Amino acid sequence: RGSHMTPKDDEFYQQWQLKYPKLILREASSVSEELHKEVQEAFLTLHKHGCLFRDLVRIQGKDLLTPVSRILIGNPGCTYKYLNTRLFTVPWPVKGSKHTEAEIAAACETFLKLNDYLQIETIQALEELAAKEKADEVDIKSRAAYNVTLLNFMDPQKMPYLKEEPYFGMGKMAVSWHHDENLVDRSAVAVYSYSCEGRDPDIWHVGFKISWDIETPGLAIPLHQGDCYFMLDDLNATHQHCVLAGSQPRFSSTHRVAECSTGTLDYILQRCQLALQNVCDDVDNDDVSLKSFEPAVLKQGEEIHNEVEFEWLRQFWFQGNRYRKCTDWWCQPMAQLEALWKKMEGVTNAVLHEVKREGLPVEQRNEILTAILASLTARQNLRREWHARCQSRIARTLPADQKPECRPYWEKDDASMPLPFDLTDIVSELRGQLLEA
Ligand SMILES: O=C(O)CNC(=O)C(=O)O
Ligand code: NI
Repeated sequence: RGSHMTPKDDEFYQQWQLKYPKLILREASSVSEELHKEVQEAFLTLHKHGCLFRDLVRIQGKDLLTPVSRILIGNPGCTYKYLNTRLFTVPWPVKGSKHTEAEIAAACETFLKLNDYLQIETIQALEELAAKEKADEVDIKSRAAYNVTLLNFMDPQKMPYLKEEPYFGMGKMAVSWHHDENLVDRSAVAVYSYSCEGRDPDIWHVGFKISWDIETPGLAIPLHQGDCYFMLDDLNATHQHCVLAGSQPRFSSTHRVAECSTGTLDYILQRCQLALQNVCDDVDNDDVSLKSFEPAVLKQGEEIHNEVEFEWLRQFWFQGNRYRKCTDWWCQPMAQLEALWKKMEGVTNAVLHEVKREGLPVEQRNEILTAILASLTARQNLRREWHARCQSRIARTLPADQKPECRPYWEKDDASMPLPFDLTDIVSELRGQLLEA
């Protein structure tokens, strides 16, 4: 009989200490009045401005719209990827940084100082966690250094299509069992929970279970207005969590140390520069000339081409143009990444021209093909996929406000583009060439 425990159970606290000690609870009374007020107003102000969107994610080969509406706020340039969906931050006024609106801007600043507070609290609890055990400081710091927060909202009246928690009888899930993805290893998660206005169905909870385990009773922690909780250290790997919906509207701010080593603007721009190092860059025009046809440089060039195409452009435009409502931060850089990408289409075309010329001895030609074939095939496949993902029956359900675009995309007739969008014919011919005997 799979069951769960709440504070009403005799064994709840002992079971908390024994099998969920890296979960920590900070009651609303630990956070100042003024911060509570400011943070709640910020939630209401972002909601009023319609800044929260259910995400069209992908899970086990299926297109699925998250019951919760969400918004990512964090360090300018930074991204958070989950369920094959890359969220772009609406930026908060971090040091040394004209893109958002008055009220919206104010709300970001507010979640910034909320971030400062939780980070200090996270550091305290981690120091205490280390002090308990055995009965570096830089590790701690880095594992409390929240660079983003994913805000969640749900009005169970307006979103009643909630699944039943299937293992412990926790009732309705606002967010189903999961691990938070794309997180720096052993990094903490801090959560401020704002409700309006077995377990009490009417009240929001966060649920926890041990991974692989539905025999250990799950824990259901009641959240009220301003209660925060923290997942410390490896809790997020060793356990799964969910959100059990109550009956009133509720928000949360989930601060994370996103693992953005390949997930920031500066990083992708640097990779684009790396790739274009192989092109004569005296002038910006269509006659792309390449400096080298060394297998490794061409492989890299085509790989980066794929990276900016599908991890940045197609992602951004698939959700888009939707965070344009809250900010114009990404307009210019996404245009730039597209200009850099269009050049890479020029580069690919120049590689194809080089393989397709008379003088090239068969041996070097085959070198080139082998270096670029994996990338071009991944290009065709990821293009089919994204194009389908933009045209699914549920993408088309979304308002024009959030209509997914399949950009960049062009027809055959389009003279402005050197290569067709569909590479089936090209990839087929390269395969045949490599098979030539
Ligand atoms: O909203 C909460 O309390 C918990 N949030 C999540 O688990 C999440 O969005 O990943
Ligand atoms: Ni989560």
